[PDB]
Amino acid sequence: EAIGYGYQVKNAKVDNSTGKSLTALLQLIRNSPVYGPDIQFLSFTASFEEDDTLRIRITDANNRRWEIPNEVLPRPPPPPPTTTVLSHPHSDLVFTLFHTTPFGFTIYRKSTHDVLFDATPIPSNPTTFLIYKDQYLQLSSSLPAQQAHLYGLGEHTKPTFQLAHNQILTLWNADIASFNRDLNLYGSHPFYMDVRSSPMVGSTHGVFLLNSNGMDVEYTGDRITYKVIGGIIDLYIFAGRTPEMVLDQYTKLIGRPAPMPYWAFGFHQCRWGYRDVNEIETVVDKYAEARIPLEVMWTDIDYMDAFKDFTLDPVHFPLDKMQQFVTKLHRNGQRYVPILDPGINTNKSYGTFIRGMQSNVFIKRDGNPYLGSVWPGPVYYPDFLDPAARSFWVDEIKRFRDILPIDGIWIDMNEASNFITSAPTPGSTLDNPPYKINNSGGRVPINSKTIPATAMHYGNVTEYNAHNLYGFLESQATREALVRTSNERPFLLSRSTFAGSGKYTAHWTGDNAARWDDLQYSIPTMLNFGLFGMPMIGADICGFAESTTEELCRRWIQLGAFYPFSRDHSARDTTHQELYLWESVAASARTVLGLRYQLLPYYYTLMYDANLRGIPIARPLFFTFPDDVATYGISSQFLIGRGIMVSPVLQPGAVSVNAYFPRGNWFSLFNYTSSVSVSAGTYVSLSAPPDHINVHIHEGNIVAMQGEAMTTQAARSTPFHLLVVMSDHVASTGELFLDNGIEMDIGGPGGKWTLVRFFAESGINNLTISSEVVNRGYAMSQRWVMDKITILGLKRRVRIKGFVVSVISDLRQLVGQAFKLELEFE
Ligand SMILES: *[C@@H]1O[C@H](CO)[C@@H](O[C@@H]2O[C@H](CO)[C@@H](O)[C@H](O)[C@H]2NC(C)=O)[C@H](O[C@@H]2O[C@@H](C)[C@@H](O)[C@@H](O)[C@@H]2O)[C@H]1NC(C)=O
Ligand SMILES: *[C@@H]1O[C@H](CO)[C@@H](O)[C@H](O)[C@H]1NC(C)=O
Repeated sequence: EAIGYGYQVKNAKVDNSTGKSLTALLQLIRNSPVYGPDIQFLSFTASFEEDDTLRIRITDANNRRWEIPNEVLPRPPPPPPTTTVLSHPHSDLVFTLFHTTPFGFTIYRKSTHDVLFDATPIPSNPTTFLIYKDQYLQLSSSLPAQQAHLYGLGEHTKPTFQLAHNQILTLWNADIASFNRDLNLYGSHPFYMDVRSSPMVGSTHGVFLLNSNGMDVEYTGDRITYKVIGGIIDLYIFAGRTPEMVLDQYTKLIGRPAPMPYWAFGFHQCRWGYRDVNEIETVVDKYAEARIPLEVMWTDIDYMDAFKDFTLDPVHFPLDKMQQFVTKLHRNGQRYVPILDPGINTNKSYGTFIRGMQSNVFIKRDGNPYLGSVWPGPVYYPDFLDPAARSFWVDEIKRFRDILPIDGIWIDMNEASNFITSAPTPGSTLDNPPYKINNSGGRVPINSKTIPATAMHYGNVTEYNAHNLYGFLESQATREALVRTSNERPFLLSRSTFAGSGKYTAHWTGDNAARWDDLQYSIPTMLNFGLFGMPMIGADICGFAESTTEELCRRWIQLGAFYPFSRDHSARDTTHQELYLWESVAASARTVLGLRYQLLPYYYTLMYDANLRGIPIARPLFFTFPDDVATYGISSQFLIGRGIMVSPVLQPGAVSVNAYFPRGNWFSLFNYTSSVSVSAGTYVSLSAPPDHINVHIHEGNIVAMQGEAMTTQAARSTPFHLLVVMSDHVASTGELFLDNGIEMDIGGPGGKWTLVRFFAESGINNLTISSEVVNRGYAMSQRWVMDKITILGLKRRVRIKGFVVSVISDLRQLVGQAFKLELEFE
């Protein structure tokens, strides 16, 4: 038989009133034995949530089906031949319903008529049809093959940021090592960005399927097809038209990226396998002696008593010694983060287990607590959809934190990971679904090495439907536990994630390997997570799995010192890879972390931007240069903020690197006399000696720097150096966000912040550098000082009343005080 026969439009109307909407009723043409029971009647709605966002919702007309709870991801509620057209006056998006047999729909741009999403079926081809079965949702759109450039649909390791043609991307949260290309990993993000090179270059939109079910997405270049194993179609189209606007629109829906504390941008050190407190103290001492900045010390499962949460190995990590250690860290302006797994060991003498059982907090199967296996052995999983489990979690964290101070939480293994696979429930189409997603690249059963689909959650909810939300839900609860036990802005690192997770947590690429391939892979992943609203992203520096090498680690710390989230972490069965162990690595580290720390106020500003507008910290070249199609395909370079570009060496033995430069003038942040000038965008073979990493700034930008220091605390009290890069084509601008570093609600009406804007422009005989201040209230309260300005991008020197570098010293200017500084040429 045919997979399905599709739907006809039974009726359709424009809802109207003050706010336009489109309601239709769809009817199944004919039933099919393949993939299970067809939903016979569908309710179809198209509606505008904002001017710039169109929502397509397709549900069973006669039965409520699974939807991501509004509590979990709050959002505006659903609305209450021949064609039916929907369009507002202030929207660029036009929706059309085609009463063909089977039916069709499209979304195009009012202005350019450029078709964004084209779900018109090819009558002879059911793979193009809308098919809607209880455990098989099929939705397909045609694409302009060469013109459509697609990004996202996480979480997968790929050598390219831009999605290659002709693949299947599987979304199903799984404990699969990120050193594996292509395979579905820890998180699921059913969002893609579609950048069009033509007809109007750089014109971008976003497409989001708000669905937590397992799915395959097939992308063949001229076509994209969702094949989903449950829930509903809840499809959102974001108008863009810039990439930054798409992410603004997307994060407006799924949640704005969480603020991060300033210290989170410090350098982080971890290792699986640190044997005792004395060892971690030694590591900290050795970082210090190496004059390598270290902000945060981390402890992996080693610290626990027999792999049990909320406990301390009484021999190797005794509480008194641990409290002394953390106290010393804090005294030195340093911080501490421990790991927590979700699995609660079933030990009878374990208080956490006892309290968990009392509050009935655990995920069940066939009416009994589901018995998983992880590091501690037999475990029970807290049901984070259960409010009682959330309280329990908060309470356990309170208890532990009362005894041992912590500064953040690392939540791991929260897919949820399971070292065993349970037997399927006989007869259950949930544990044995009619359509097999391409789990682990092998149509592996979904229940593989996780919690079975037939397991149950609060509100009679099946793991089948909720599985992809587990880590996300643990993140919510964990953040809340931190917020409820400290007034400081919290910090959370999560392995498993879902769309919206960024509102709560940072993420890292997981179990990567000490391989050159992986070094490179970190860049697309990093960029992807920006698109996913999770800008606080990074990869284990020098590689998690496998023993690293001096050269690899050296090149890794170089690159990694610019990850928003910068952590050295390693697996236990490997040679040690702390940065002080090789001299060449240490030297690189001091140089690159040096620059990172000088850039702290900038990264913090970028974090501010991210929370405000969803714009990622580490961004693609095409975010700043969308009109330059050469940048779409770049996967080995990236921007930090608007106009700084990092161009890493990603090959062994290489002492140069072939790097794309967009139009204009670019200046090395490591040596201002080094520059690159290209009249049109092109590759340049940059010199890249063993100790050197290429980092350049583009003309038209101002970045406010501060000084190097062993801690971020110390760094905040150093003088500001303003770096002004002049452009012949446009005024230079820049921005600096400052606050007390705890306001839970960043940049809020609470007002404990300032935004300083810088401006710079050349006259024919003079040069003006100036600043504007917002929230002078808070600004006038702060003792920040600018003592130096450096001016790049001019071919003549300037003074107070081939390229050259001008430097204005001894300024003694308060940052919080708006200034206008007049300079003249020589
Ligand atoms: C329940 O907790 C017990 C004490 O915390 C665990 O026993 C211990 O496990 C340690 C290794 O994880 C071992 O070095 C300790 O000496 C030992 N302590 C005692 C008092 O026996 C127990 O772990 C189980 O039994 C041990 C010996 C190993 O076989 C583990 O793999 C087992 O998990 C914990 N029970 C469970 C069910 O995990
Ligand atoms: C910096 O760059 C200049 C110009 O390319 C070069 O000649 C110089 O020796 C470099 N090193 C420095 C300033 O340490």
